[PDB]
Amino acid sequence: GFLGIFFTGADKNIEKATLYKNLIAKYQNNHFISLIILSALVSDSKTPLMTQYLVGYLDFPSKALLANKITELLLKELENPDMREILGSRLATDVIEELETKIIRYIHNPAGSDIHSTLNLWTAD
Amino acid sequence: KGFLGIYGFFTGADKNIEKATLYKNLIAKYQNNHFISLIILSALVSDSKTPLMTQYLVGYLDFPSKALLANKITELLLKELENPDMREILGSRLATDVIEELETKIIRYIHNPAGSDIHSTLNLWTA
Amino acid sequence: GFLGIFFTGADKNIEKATLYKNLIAKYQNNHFISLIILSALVSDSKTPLMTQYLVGYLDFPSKALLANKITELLLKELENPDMREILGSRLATDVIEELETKIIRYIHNPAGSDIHSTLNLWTA
Amino acid sequence: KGFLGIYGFFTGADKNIEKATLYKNLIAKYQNNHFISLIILSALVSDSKTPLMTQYLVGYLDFPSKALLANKITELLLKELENPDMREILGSRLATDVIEELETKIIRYIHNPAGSDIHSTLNLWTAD
Ligand SMILES: [Mg+2]
Ligand SMILES: [Mg+2]
Ligand SMILES: [Mg+2]
Ligand SMILES: [Mg+2]
Ligand code: NA
Ligand code: NA
Ligand code: NA
Ligand SMILES: [Zn+2]
Ligand SMILES: [Zn+2]
Ligand SMILES: [Zn+2]
Ligand SMILES: [Zn+2]
Repeated sequence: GFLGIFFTGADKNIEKATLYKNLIAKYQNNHFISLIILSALVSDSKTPLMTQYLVGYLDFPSKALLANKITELLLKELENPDMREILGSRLATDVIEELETKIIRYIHNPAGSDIHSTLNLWTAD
Repeated sequence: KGFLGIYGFFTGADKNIEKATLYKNLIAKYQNNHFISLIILSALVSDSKTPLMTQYLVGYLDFPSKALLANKITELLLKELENPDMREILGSRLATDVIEELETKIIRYIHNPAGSDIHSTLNLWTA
Repeated sequence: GFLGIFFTGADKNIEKATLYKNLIAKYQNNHFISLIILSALVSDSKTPLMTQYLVGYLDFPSKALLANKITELLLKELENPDMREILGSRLATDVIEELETKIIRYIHNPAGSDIHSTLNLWTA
Repeated sequence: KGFLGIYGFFTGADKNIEKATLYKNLIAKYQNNHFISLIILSALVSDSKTPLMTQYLVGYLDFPSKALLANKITELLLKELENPDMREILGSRLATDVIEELETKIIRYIHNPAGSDIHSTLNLWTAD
């Protein structure tokens, strides 16, 4: 299991590493939001060393193969255990890309987004 | 429970046959190559002009949705591309951009086959 | 007449004209990124009215001749010292065709398809 | 440092001798028609199987790259085709699709000369 699910604290970068770490901590027990945050981190162009660490740590040959597996888990999360109720009219591809983009824009511009109001919409408890 | 078979039979039905013709002719043309044939499938799925053919493939390949199917094809493409088989042909570029370029070049070819010669582009990948 | 660097939106109701305009205003400092947005706008088929206005406004006999000039300026901009430093052996024809495709993703679906972080890579 | 002043003296760089022979025979026949001369030059440059002859042409014509050479040929192609003296033979078709089909018809002939009569295709642009 190349994913098999954490904490890096490894030569990390500026504010952005702290903002990501705090987001991961609050939604650590949420598995859909965790992958969404990870996917935004991997897609984040301003986290190259953290991404390369995760690609190596998870035994993946490259970033694109890691990003592909995360998107895959994301779609299988949205395959109606619960959030088909929350999916509704929207397709899973735009919702994923909507959530990831909102996180990256929050990491880049934290003063401009209430990412908690966006993320806890997908909390089941 | 094999989701991706390499030998199979594509549907024969009402698929807006003019563009369905272009796809089937290129798949048959490059059925020799494993990577190139995989690229043609990707362009077909991403193409919004073929909602009948993909939904058949989505159902035929036991995938719950079109997204989960294109994700598997993209995964297989990166494996043959990023992991070295055609990596000697892959140069300074990233395996993502070359696929999204071949996918785009095919879709634009299917949409206007007289404005783009797709054959010589796909011939660039030997074997 | 020939191209050189007055364009205020369009006549009809399309909101995608607004997305193009704000990307243009933000990246006005960079010469290369503006042409990329222009070539992508012209290549965009959801913007036929704005494109036809630019064809006549820049006095070009056709759309193909207009897109041909922008591609020419793009390839030469990538030949300039600073941009050719960002080059890094990547093929000019493809990086332009990729950048074109990727902003049209943000044009059709701005809710996703992170765009600023993408072309912030081409800043300095 | 001029750009695309038509003139002969082309080298036919090195290997791919048969394809170079097919290209020269076409270039030699239609050398008095400017439009077809650039259509053949377009297909030659675009041809993935003439990399040595193209790189010479790029360097010889003092162009920074192959893509910048192909762009200049396309410009003169559309310039000559649409406006001055080919709107007549062009008629109602679109110039871009006409260039690429002629481009593709030449390349398809060069790769397999037995399956195409490129003379009949290219002769529709003589006798203005
Ligand atoms: Mg990243
Ligand atoms: Mg489709
Ligand atoms: Mg347009
Ligand atoms: Mg060539
Ligand atoms: Na924080
Ligand atoms: Na937080
Ligand atoms: Na601030
Ligand atoms: Zn980092
Ligand atoms: Zn269909
Ligand atoms: Zn418009
Ligand atoms: Zn050669």
